[PDB]
Parts: sequence; C-alpha cells; structure tokens
Amino acid sequence: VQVNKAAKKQKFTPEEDEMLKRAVAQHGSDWKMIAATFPNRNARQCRDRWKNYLAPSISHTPWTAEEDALLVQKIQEYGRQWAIIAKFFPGRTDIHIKNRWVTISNKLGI
DNA sequence: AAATATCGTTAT
DNA sequence: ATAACGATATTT
Repeated sequence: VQVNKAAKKQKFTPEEDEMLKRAVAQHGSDWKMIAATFPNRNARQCRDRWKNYLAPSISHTPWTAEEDALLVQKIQEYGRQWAIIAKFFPGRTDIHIKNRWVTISNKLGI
C-alpha cells in the first residue's frame, strides 16, 4: 500500500478487507456505492478484491499437485482461455489460473 | 529470477 | 458496467 513516491500497486490492508466485506453485506454488488465509502479506492478495485480474494467461495488453500495436473491438461484442451478453464477449479478464478500458469510453466522448463 | 496481487486496456 | 487477459510492480 501507500508509499514507495506513491506505490504503483496499492494493496488492500486487512482492515480494508474487513471494511469491504461489511460493505458488501450491506450493499451487495453495488460497487460504486461501495467504493464511495473508501477514500482511496474506486469501484473496479473493490470489485476485483471481492471477486478474486474475499468472496466466501474463494479457496485460500495452496494449489495441490492434482490441481496443477488438471491445469496443464485443461490448457492443452482450451489454450489461454483462463475464464473457461477456471470453471473446472472450484474456488479459483481466472486471475488465479493465469498466475499459476506462469509458475507451472517454470517447473516444466517452458 | 520467481511469485502473485494489482492495474491498463479492450471487448463483451 | 464489468468480464477478460496482458502486463506490471512489489517482495522475496
């Protein structure tokens, strides 16, 4: 977050995360209204944080070797269509799938 | 160099 | 409005 002059990546703090979870319980998916309550956040930032990190359906367990194996197979099947591929991974979104491909492609020496 | 949450931008 | 994906910045 904020500085280092202003960081070009502003990370959500644990407190903002708590805030966001409350705002969603209160306003649902009205991202503009939600973001109005965050002085340094816009609608896009709140939506992304919720959808990919805070939503109760998101997995916070490490990637398993079975999941990795599925990813290599699904990418042979679908190519770089991350949103489609993420359908097959309960608790993971396209954001997670495309990050994981970088890491997997490293292990495979690609 | 590697890992990964965030951001620029386009297409839906 | 927001889903989608490349690409980046930050930290290790």
